[PDB]
Amino acid sequence: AKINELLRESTTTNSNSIGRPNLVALTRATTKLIYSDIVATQRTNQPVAAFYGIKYLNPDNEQITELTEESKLTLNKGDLFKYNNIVYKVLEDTPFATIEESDLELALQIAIVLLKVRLFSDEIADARFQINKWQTAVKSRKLKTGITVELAQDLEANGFDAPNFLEDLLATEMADEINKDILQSLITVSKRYKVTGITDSGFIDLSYASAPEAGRSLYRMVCEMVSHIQKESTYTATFCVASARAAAILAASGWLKHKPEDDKYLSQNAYGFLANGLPLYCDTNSPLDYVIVGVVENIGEKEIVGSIFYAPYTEGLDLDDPEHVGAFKVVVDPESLQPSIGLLVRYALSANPYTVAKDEKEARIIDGGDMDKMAGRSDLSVLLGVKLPK
Repeated sequence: AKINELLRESTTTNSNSIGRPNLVALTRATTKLIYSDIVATQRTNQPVAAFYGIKYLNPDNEQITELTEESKLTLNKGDLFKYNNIVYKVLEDTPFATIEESDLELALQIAIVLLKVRLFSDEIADARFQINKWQTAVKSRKLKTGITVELAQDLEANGFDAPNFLEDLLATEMADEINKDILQSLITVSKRYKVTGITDSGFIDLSYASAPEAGRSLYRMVCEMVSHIQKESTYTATFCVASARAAAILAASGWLKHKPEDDKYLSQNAYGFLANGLPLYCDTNSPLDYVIVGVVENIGEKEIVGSIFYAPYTEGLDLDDPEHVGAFKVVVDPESLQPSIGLLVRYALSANPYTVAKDEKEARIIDGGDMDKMAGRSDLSVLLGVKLPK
């Protein structure tokens, strides 16, 4: 029976000796429901997972002149200067003169067009990035289903109307647990928004002073966060996460559309595609009414750019059927007069230690899964708190 083959396949370690169809199937069932996309996944086959992530920061502090409002007035022909990490060269004496624009950046942008200044890259270069490698213990979550094997057995027989419901039920329970761990870690790890007084005297309120509109105010907020992202790290947000209220209807008024076009590329795990384009995942179960904007990017086949790293455990490719089986397993619950069902769920789930640990020697004192320490600084994700009506 399904339940049985699942127990006996789950008992064997190293999934390369014998094929395990029920488990592969159940793994495929589970992985379809996990919000992988919003985390930097790195499979692991060790009791301790090895993570790798890249990140940078504005250094330097010829001493290239940083551009300021009163700095631009002294620049002469041949002077070097930099703005937003990019260094320019002056082609004419005292530029920005004929430029009436009062906004610094804007002025500099039309300064580029008028050939007044020019970008500069004219011989060894510093590190523009920094690969970090750390380790966290892969956790072993044990979930009591309450389902006796007895039921799970007659459930097959008494289930002509819903063939592999057992599979769906389980896949659903493991996925939910991990999706919970993820959403939870992102809310705890992600940074806040710093717009004039911690988002103008408390993290933006859009209720009392707001009509039941199409929720434009919210969407605008999201765009600014996407900019603020590449503005502090050139990578380009890839995802969004919101509340069930803040998204299921609020932004769902012209700015969120459940699937733009028939299979136009979007995981059915994503609530809807945003007017902006980046996919949005609905939290539904978190008591916040908040929105988070992050990026999960990769170099090659490895996803090294993320707020949260996910390392499901693996016992190796089924080798009978190409599939990493190990992260999910079914066991028996020994705490019951009637044998129940237990789901073994193994995976690491860390943050980048180096989001706080300055030196490499400090990294072996603080842990990435130390959700207490990582709380606050991530940069690759930003959370916005929201207050809505009823």
